[PDB]
Amino acid sequence: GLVASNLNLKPGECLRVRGEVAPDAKSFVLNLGKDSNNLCLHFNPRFNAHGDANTIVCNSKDGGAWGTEQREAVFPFQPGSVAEVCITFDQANLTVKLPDGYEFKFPNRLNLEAINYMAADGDFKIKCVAF
Amino acid sequence: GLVASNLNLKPGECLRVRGEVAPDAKSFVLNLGKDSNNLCLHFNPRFNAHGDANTIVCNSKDGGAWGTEQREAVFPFQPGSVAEVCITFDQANLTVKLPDGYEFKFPNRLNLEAINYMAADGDFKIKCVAF
Ligand SMILES: CO[C@@H]1O[C@H](COS(=O)(=O)O)[C@@H](O)[C@H](O[C@@H]2O[C@H](CO)[C@H](O)[C@H](O)[C@H]2O)[C@H]1NC(C)=O
Ligand SMILES: CO[C@@H]1O[C@H](COS(=O)(=O)O)[C@@H](O)[C@H](O[C@@H]2O[C@H](CO)[C@H](O)[C@H](O)[C@H]2O)[C@H]1NC(C)=O
Repeated sequence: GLVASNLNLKPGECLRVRGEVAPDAKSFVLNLGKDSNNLCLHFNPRFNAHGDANTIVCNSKDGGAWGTEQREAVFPFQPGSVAEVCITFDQANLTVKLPDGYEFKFPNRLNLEAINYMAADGDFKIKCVAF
Repeated sequence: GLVASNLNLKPGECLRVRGEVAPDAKSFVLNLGKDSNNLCLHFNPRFNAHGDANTIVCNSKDGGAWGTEQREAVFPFQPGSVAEVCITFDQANLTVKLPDGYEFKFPNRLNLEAINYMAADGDFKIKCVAF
């Protein structure tokens, strides 16, 4: 899927991503960080993948190494609909805001100066990105 | 500037880009093609740069080699302002359209199946990209 680099997204600046969730979607991924080996956020809604169903999986990747996975109890995505996610960070957490009012936090484990890299993958057709 | 890859923009599909032209803008660049060495369009408004004044320069790049520059009289860009373009291509031309109705056309020299790559450079900050 789409890969964007040189984002230079600073603490407090908002990255917005709107896409279409495939009607038979199994999974999609938004990766954010410095590059493919250094992700401050791996955001992975799983509809029906890796033994999971309707679960948001989050993790980090630091110098190629996956961190400790975290999951949310809520799943505000529907196959066959448009979804928007808005991401920002401070030194402590990433804050991910989702459609139906939902907002959660994921610990900032890498302390990058900026989010420079985003990559999308899976069953999510990106329609627009706002920086 | 922002670099985006795995665009899979087909003929007819519209790439919409909105960005901020720096207040002291000397020139800016939007590159489109397969990758950084294979550009079906290098779109380069020069406010005052390389000996040009308020002239758009367009070119292609094929296997790392610049083609022949096309230039225009019409120059609807202003420093320190927001610029919106809509880009598309077909068999014949690339087209760059501005909201007010200006259309720039540049011949399609590479004849690629899709635009997969976009890059901004110079005094232009991309704020929003849509497909
Ligand atoms: C060691 O197996 C790993 O288990 C994780 C826990 O979930 S479970 O369903 O297996 O019990 C899996 O999520 C994990 O899958 C990987 O998870 C990372 C993010 O943590 C990312 O989504 C990868 O794409 C995904 O494969 C699984 N195996 C690994 C580490 O690949
Ligand atoms: C062959 O040198 C090139 O001269 C062009 C002007 O020629 S002139 O006869 O009108 O004076 C310059 O446009 C050109 O600048 C380069 O142009 C490409 C697109 O064709 C791109 O914009 C580069 O960023 C720009 O440097 C110049 N070539 C150079 C400087 O190598």
